[PDB]
Amino acid sequence: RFLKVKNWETDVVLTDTLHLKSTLETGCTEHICMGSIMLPSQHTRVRTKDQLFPLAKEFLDQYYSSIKRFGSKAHMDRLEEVNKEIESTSTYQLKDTELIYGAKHAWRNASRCVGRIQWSKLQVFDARDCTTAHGMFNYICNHVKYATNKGNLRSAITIFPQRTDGKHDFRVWNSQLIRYAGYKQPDGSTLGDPANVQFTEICIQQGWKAPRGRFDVLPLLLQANGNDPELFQIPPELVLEVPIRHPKFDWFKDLGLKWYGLPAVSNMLLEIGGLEFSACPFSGWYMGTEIGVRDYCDNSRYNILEEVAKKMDLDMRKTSSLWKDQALVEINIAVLYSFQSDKVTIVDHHSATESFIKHMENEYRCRGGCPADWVWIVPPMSGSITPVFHQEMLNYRLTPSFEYQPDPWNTHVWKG
Amino acid sequence: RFLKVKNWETDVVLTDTLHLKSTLETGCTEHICMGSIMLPSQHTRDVRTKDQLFPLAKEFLDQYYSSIKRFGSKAHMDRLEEVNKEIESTSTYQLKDTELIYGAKHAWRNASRCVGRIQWSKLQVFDARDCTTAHGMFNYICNHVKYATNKGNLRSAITIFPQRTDGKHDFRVWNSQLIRYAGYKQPDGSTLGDPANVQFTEICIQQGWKAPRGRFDVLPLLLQANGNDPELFQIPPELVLEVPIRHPKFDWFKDLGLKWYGLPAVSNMLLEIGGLEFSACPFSGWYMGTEIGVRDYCDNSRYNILEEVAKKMDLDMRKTSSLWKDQALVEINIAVLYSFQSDKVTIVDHHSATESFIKHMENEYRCRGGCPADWVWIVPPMSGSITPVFHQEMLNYRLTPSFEYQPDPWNTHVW
Ligand code: HEM
Ligand code: HEM
Ligand SMILES: CCO[C@@H]1C[C@H](CCc2cc(F)c(F)c(CCc3cc(C)cc(N)n3)c2)N(C)C1
Ligand SMILES: CCO[C@@H]1C[C@H](CCc2cc(F)c(F)c(CCc3cc(C)cc(N)n3)c2)N(C)C1
Ligand SMILES: C[C@H](O)[C@H](O)[C@H]1CNc2nc(N)[nH]c(=O)c2N1
Ligand SMILES: C[C@H](O)[C@H](O)[C@H]1CNc2nc(N)[nH]c(=O)c2N1
Ligand SMILES: [Zn+2]
Repeated sequence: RFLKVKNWETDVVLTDTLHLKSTLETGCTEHICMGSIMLPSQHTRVRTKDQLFPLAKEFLDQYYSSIKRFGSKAHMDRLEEVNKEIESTSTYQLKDTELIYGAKHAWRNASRCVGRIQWSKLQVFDARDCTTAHGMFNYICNHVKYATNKGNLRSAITIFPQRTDGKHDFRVWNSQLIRYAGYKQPDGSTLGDPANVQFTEICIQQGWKAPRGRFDVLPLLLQANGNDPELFQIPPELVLEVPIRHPKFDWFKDLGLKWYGLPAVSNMLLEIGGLEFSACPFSGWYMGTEIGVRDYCDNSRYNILEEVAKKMDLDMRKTSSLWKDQALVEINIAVLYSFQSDKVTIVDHHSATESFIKHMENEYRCRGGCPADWVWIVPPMSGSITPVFHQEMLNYRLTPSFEYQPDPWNTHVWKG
Repeated sequence: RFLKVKNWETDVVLTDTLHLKSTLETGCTEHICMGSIMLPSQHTRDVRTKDQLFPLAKEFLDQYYSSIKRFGSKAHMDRLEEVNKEIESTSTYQLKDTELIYGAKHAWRNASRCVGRIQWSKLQVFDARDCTTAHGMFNYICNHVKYATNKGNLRSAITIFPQRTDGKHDFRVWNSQLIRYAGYKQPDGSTLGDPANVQFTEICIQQGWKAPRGRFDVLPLLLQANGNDPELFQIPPELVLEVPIRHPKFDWFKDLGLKWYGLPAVSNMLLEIGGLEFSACPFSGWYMGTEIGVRDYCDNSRYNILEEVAKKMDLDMRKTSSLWKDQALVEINIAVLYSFQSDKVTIVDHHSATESFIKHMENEYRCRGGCPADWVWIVPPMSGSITPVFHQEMLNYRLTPSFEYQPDPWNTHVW
């Protein structure tokens, strides 16, 4: 059975057969659509031999298909090897080549990611020999240096040892490797990034001496083998930052703003053939709107729309003057201008969505489909003047995948 | 099974029990979400046999009599058997006036893609079920337009023409909206006017109309009654309220020679109440600013004026990363709102309307147990994340009475 999606701006129709290879669940039913639920039960993540060999077998069939060796002796011996390894140890180990394929395909299968045109070029760093938090810090420093590359950003992922019994998890407690602190003042206001207030407090309680500035890079909080997490400060020479100025508005620099160059997600779970890699930091480069729209202008974030509009001397009395819309565009112009001027890799939302449509059509041609989550692929500003807005998209879950997991401070059993 | 939606700006959590009363289907399964498909088969609508018709009536009458706190009462059971008897004999049935009004209001209440539903109970229902000819349809539609326009003080309205019988005597308004601008192919291949209406504009000519071939020519009405060939009628221009578009800061904006009509009046949908199908049911309210400025003016496959506006703003149109499209987009939408407001024609900006919708959701969850809502359509086509609906989880499910899509009649008419 086949399915069709249509682009209502260009009338291009594509045919999806890939959804037939879908295993996980969306959360929807015939009678309700959960398409706009942030964390459906099925996108989040303690696993036994009963269900593990079929998950391994399915992954290995995919793997040997991709290398044009399905049904080979290499394929069958690998299955036997994994079979024997599971029933004898209740888990198994991925070969290097399998891990690389798996991580690339978890990105390829991330239906909420607009940047997937680049999926085949992920640099995979195997840190499965890591045993301590100090070792984790070292791998992460090397990741940040490699990915940053003096502003010429490169996609990378570092993969720490997989889950075993759930009591020896590796976890990076930060949501991103590089993020600014948030401090709730007694008067109710917030200094810094309001999204990071809870994590900042854990850091301070774990012993972090906080500078209490508006743009303090948080320390790494790293958990190895289920032990209590430990604090580490990233060397500042490794944290590339960009001061934000505007090409026409000279007062913009006086707003005191800056952002870091490297977006590096560190709290997701990487699932490959049933194995769970609970610490797998990955990084790429920013789409301008992620900073200029969400980070700066979300009411629940830095929320600088007011002061930018103030300095632009906009009619702020009534919403119908669209002062919020006007200032939002200016802020995003400045983010793109600052990054490009410092030769730090960045992509605007017009270029990124255009690339994603090309990627998506190619994936239909050569793969039979491309799972995609319209709610997340459409940019948070200027939606209908980008080509993804008019693009029908089929959302379904393929593995390998990145999954959400609970925040570790809510589940950790403290040693003391 | 009693589902919850969270707003990630406010942490407000609502509990949805209304979805359990859902009858129709979403297009999705547990293996694939079709939440971004424009028209899944379920959202479109051939005989309705005597069988499935009475359950559909009972369900509707049950919620109707519940809403007036007379569920399981004298009048309720009498109406049930009355409709039961009329279906048993005539193979259809006729709604009381009160049930028609309730049905129309609730089809709007249940339109999960409509951001404007906070106003749902104020709908003015015009019963046109006594209409028999296109000239009579024209009369009802002129009265609708005049009532809804109200010299700029727009009022919500729907006019309900006779329900489908055997599918051969169908009432249809062939226009997609009562008021739309013509669109013309050019010798050099471009397009004058509105490209979405190029085919319809040619049907009108290729069947009688003589086009003035301007850039904003109001289309004639093409009205089909009882299944006959449709007939052309011109809406009296004095009934068509238009707004010239100028900018509050840029004097040159006036020179662009833009205008738009004040009355959004959708005329090609199907209204379903208690199993009965109302194939001609034009309804109208008032615009949200971005419908004109973002989609009508700046869609590539529409008027597509971004280029010209940015040129007159002397923006660096060399690279996409100058965000010249975004900057021009905001100015256009400022102009639309400023023009409408200056001319005292009702309009709402996307900040006000999405805020109204959150309040509406609050109200529906409090007094009804939920509110079906389609995030893909509710979030405005610009400035999405600086509006509260962007951060609002919404559950999408299909309740009846409802508005549904139907085929374009010229693909179907026994000509
Ligand atoms: C290289 C440039 C990249 C760009 C421009 C990009 C852009 C984006 C954007 C805009 C989102 C939407 C989430 C949000 O706006 O908060 C997203 C989501 C996501 N990205 Fe990418 N991304 C890139 C690279 C990567 C890489 C290297 C990976 C993993 C190897 C990745 C995995 C994901 C995943 C899993 C999500 C979905 C998160 C979820 O399901 O909630 N991305 N990306
Ligand atoms: C009074 C002010 C109103 C406003 C501001 C408003 C706004 C909107 C908007 C912005 C949409 C999205 C569709 C698009 O972007 O083209 C929509 C959809 C819709 N509106 Fe409303 N509307 C209003 C009144 C009404 C009324 C009076 C009715 C019927 C009684 C109605 C029925 C619908 C339906 C059925 C849809 C969705 C069609 C579908 O399912 O695809 N609306 N509305
Ligand atoms: C617990 C609730 O979480 C909710 C969900 C949402 C999480 C947002 C999010 C989660 C991810 F996993 C992720 F990868 C990205 C993409 C960021 C990114 C990554 C890379 C590599 C490049 C690039 N350009 N951008 C964003 N957050 C607002 C609150
Ligand atoms: C044939 C292709 O179909 C695709 C689908 C899509 C459908 C467009 C559409 C269909 C509706 F039913 C509807 F109600 C509206 C809302 C417009 C409206 C109505 C009122 C009363 C007030 C107001 N402010 N706005 C829009 N259209 C772009 C092309
Ligand atoms: C393919 C996609 O569903 C299509 O572009 C939808 C997206 N959301 C929309 N939202 C509104 N309000 N109006 C539309 O026409 C659309 N079009
Ligand atoms: C409720 C809703 O699902 C939530 O706000 C989503 C909407 N779409 C999004 N899209 C992107 N790219 N990033 C987001 O965080 C969100 N948030
Ligand atoms: Zn769905």
